Amino acid sequence: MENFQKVEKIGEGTYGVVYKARNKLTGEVVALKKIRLDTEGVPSTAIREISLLKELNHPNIVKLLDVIHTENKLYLVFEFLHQDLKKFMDASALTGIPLPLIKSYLFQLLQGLAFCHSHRVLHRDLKPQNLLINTEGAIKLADFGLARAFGVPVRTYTHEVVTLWYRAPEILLGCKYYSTAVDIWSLGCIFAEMVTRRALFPGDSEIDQLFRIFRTLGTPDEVVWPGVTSMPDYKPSFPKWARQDFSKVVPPLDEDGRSLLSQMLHYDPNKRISAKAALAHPFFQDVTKPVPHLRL
Ligand SMILES: Cc1c(-c2ccnc(/N=C3\C=CC(N4CCNCC4)=CC3)n2)sc(=O)n1C
Repeated sequence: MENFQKVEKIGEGTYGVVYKARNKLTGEVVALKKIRLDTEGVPSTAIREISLLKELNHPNIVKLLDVIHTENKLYLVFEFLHQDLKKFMDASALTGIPLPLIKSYLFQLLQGLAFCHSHRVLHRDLKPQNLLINTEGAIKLADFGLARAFGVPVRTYTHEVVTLWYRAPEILLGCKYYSTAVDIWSLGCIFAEMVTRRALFPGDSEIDQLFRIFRTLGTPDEVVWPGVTSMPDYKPSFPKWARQDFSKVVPPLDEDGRSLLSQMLHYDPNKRISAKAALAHPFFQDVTKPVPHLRL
């Protein structure tokens, strides 16, 4: 809109392009998301779906400040946070993020997710790029509720590929009515990634993604994942790999963290820990809120 001066492109929200922008009236600087319209103006369904998001406010959810549906168009105006977790991970790769700060971030996000999930909202696409951090030690969920309202192309507008690395295996095997558990999976993968400084399952197509998972956790079967063999894209011809021990997967994480993670990465989404229950895990008995060394 004319109310906003674009200061810089900071991202893509797979549907939309996101800009740092300055409110010409209120001086506030904001993240401005302009949603790519199916051109099929804006489905009215989608509008009332985004409306609900304006009320889903939490210290660990990036605050949706306004939705602007005017003339053709749909813009989302969020509070601006000064970087994503991906850049901090990148910046931290040589020394590794301190464990107490890993823990604070995991904790905080579990609080975000516990809140969302308690309102039957799923993120569905958690990744380091959709997690935003500030200088005070907050970490916040972003870029969600978008994906319910419209369906997103994989090549998107910007021609960059969609990241699969954080996809739960039920989604990959073709389930439609998957659950809050998908986000716990994605968060486990990020958790591992913060701890190791390497992505856990950096697949580059759906089957590579799924076989990377199989390789580390074992090919799923009916013993560990009752029902798995009736899922839409499950093939009896999947290679049958044996499970790694987690001690190989995320050294040198301590037994509590490792145990937490293995429950976040349970194949069966029903045996996968919830966000609420994860908060009560012994790993957070010594949880603190440290200050990050940022590079703004
Ligand atoms: C980036 C973003 C949103 C957003 C919301 C609030 N703050 C921010 N802040 C930044 C997000 C990204 C960013 N980058 C800095 C350099 N390139 C990597 C990403 C700098 C700032 N983004 S909302 C959404 O859908 N997306 C994709």
